[PDB]
Order: sequence, then C-alpha cells, then structure tokens
Amino acid sequence: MQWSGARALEALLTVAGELRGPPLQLDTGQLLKIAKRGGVTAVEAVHAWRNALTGAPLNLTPEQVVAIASHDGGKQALETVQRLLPVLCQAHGLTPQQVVAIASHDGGKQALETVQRLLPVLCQAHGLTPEQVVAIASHDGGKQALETVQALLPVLCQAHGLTPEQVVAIASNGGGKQALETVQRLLPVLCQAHGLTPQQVVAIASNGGGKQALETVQRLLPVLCQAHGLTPQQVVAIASRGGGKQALETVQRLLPVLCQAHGLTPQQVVAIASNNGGKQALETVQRLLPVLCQAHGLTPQQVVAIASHDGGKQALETVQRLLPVLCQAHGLTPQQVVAIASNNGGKQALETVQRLLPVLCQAHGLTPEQVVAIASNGGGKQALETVQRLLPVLCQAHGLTPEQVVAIASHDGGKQALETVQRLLPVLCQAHGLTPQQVVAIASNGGGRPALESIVAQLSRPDPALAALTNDHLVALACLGGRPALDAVKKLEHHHH
DNA sequence: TGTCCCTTCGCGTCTCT
DNA sequence: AGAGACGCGAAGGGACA
Repeated sequence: MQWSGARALEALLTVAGELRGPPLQLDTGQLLKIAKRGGVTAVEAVHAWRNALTGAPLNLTPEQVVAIASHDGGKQALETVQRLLPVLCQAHGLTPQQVVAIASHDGGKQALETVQRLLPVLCQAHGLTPEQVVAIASHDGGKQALETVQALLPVLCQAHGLTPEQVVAIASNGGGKQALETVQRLLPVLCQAHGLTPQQVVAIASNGGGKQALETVQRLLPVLCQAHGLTPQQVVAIASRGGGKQALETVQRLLPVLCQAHGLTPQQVVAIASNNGGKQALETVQRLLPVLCQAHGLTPQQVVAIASHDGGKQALETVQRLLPVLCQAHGLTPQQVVAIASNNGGKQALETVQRLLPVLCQAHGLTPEQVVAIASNGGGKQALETVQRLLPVLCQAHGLTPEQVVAIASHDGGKQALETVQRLLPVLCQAHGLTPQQVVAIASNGGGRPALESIVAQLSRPDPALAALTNDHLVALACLGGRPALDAVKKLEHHHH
C-alpha cells in the first residue's frame, strides 16, 4: 500500500466506512483483521457482496463472513461460498458451519471445490464419514490432502496395514499431502530398520510438519540414542508431542550444553522439548536460566516447570520481566508467580494478573490469594477477565457469594464454567429443582461446563436410563467426574436395559 | 500482489486417572 | 493435581504467476 500510483485510495475508504454500515456491522478490529490476511481485494469483495451473504439462501452471520474473508485468497473463497454453499448443504448433507469451516482457510476455493468433487468417491468407495472428509479439508492445502487421501488410502491400508482412522489423522493437518507421502516412503524404513511400531510412525506424522519430523527422526534417531544417550521412546516423544524437526535438531545441538554447563537431567531436557516450539523453550532456558535462577531467585526445577509447556519461551521471558514488578509492587511470592507461569498461556496470565490484580482487589473485593488461584490455571487470563465481567451479575442477578464465583473460576476452563452457570443456573434451579450450591458444586471442577450441559440434557430430555438414578445422585456423579462420569453411566444401560 | 501450500509456534479447554 | 490430547488459529516462509 506504498508505491505504484498517485492520488486515489478514495474508493478504499468509501467501502471501509460502509462496512460499519448495517448489513455486516464491522468494528475497527474486524476491518483491519480482514485487510491484514485477506488484502484489499478481500475488503472490497466483502463490501461488494455484503447483502448477498447476509440474507438469500446463505444467511451467514457477520463473524462468519469475517472468518471466511480473512485469509490469503479470501475473495476467492467468498465467491465460491456463495456459489457452492447450498449445493454442499443440500446435495451432500453438510451443515453451513461445516462449509464455512472448510472455507475459513488459505486456498478455501480449492478446498470447497475439491470437497464437492471428491466427497462422494471418498465416502462411497473408501467408506469415510463426511465428518472425516470435512476434517481433512478444513485446513490449508485441503485440496491436496483430499486428493492425496484418495490416491494413497488404498495403498496405505493394504500394503502398510494402517487403519483409515490413522490415514485420516495424518491427513487432517496442514501439509497432509506431505505427511502422507512421507509416511508411505518411510514406514518400512523406520519400522524394520530403526525399530518403531507403526503406531509410533503415525503418531509422528499426525502433527503439522510431520514430513519434517519423520525425515528428521530417521536421520537423527541413531545419533540421539548412542551419542546422546536417549531412548527411542524419548526420541519419538519429542517428534510426536509437537516439537518436530526443530526440537529434535535443537535437542542434539543443546543437550550437552544444558546438561553439563547448566546442570539439567536429560529427562528434563526431553520434557522441555516435547511440546510446541520446543526449539524456542530450549534456547530460552539456555539463556535466561542463569539470570532467572541465580538473580531472579528461582530453582532449576522451577524453571524446567515453566518451560515444560506450550509457549515456554513466552512464559520464561514474561516471568523474567514481570517477576520483580509482581513480587515487589503487588506482593506475590516467587512461588506464586511460578505457579501462574506453569501453564499454557503463562505469558497471558502474568500480564493479565499485572493489570487486573488491583482492579479485582479494589473494585470487586478479593484477596490476592484468590486472584492467584484463578490465575494459576490453564487459560488464567480468560478466567480473570470473565470473573471481573461476571462477578457482579452472578452475585446480584443470581445470588452467589464471591467465594463461590471464585471457586468456579479456579479451574481449567474457568471462563466456560462461569458463563455456563449464568446460562443454566436458572433452568436447573427452577425447572428441575436443583439448589444453587449443587450447581456450584458441579461447576467447581475441570470440565464444569460440559458437566452442567450434560446434566441439563439428562434431566430436560431423559434417556433410556429411566430415572434409575435420582437427581441428587446425578449431581453427585457429575461432581465426581462430570460428563465422562455420566456418559459412562448412560453407557451402562443403552444396549443393556 | 494475490493465491495456494507448507511449517512452526502459541493459547485455551477437557479428560485421563 | 498434574500430564497429555485435542481444537483452533496466528505467524512466517517458499513457490509461482
């Protein structure tokens, strides 16, 4: 948007304003979101057929249009969607959301067109479910994954003895075509030579960049075992758990350095690299471990804990940066900050804690101890933000104590629990006669949302299990193990009674 | 410059157990 | 309770027209 022509760009700001206009109603964040990954052709196209997409047969929502648009070749997809959505939904049985899901990717046109062209031959001749075809296609380069699945599924299943589930698992990723081809080539080589169960070979391929990881494993598997004293199992961990090529390479490169000079066990090095962006975590503990754990206060064990997660790099960097301010200015022990950072999205929690500790403690009346409990979970940021937002409405409109709201929030998926309590606490308490503290009890666990959702569905529309269990029982189960422990009981009557 | 494809990395939620 | 699977999606890069 720099150097090609004098004057104009007048037509661009004309449309940019009108998209705030009624059909779509886009905010600033959305427009820039489109502009960035979709380009201007995208922004133009959105405008161009903003009415056509909102009503008509399509009846897409605004956020759906935005989703489709904000990708390389967005214009192309938006067009192909208008054209093919109804035929895919009617003549092949898909939901609109499924069509949108296929479209909301780079090269959406190609995916949509290839789905239409091959959803039958796959479902009929290879016995795949349409869910599975959508899964393969709902990615970048879906056309290629689809096309490759067709070509290699017979060969992979007969010759190399794989389930279709496994082929799908492989293809249902970015660069499936690659992962598939690379497996075909390297399945025999990896199996009889480097001694790996086919299950392990599929494990590795069933991530993004699987081709890389397969190739890199074959190459580096011997080395890492003899020279660096790892097990084949440990090597496969690193390769399958997200690290891929990058992590394997980085392990080789930094295993001696981290063990000898920085004093870690090879167990800990493997734990760190067996993750997404292992490379990043390893390089981030090579530096930063000294200054963290020898000036910034912590023990190696604690540093290994923070790094042994997705985005460990981010966590370490934001710990090192905010450990002083949080300890000093907000009065938290290092042990609390480590707890906050030792989760997925540590960076996000620490930063959110920083900006909301005061707010929660002043305006909403909470101990810091409570805030840290909320923050010391997966998706801490989300809970904190949701607590702030929903604490008042829960306490007033639904009559809960703060201590209850905090208890709900203090689990992985806190946000979801809170939101779901708000939704269902009414219908549960009046229509089916549960008592708030029961509803809170159910919710105050991991998987609290689906626990609730699951417990409602049971009462409102009783299944074969004809009562058998009373309401008070179901609640006990639901607290005991949520949806699993509910589906499990259901599945102890279906073919039974 | 836009479109398509591939790889790497990070965030959030649930379940195993 | 913590570890690990899963889903979702941003971000970065390469190839080609």
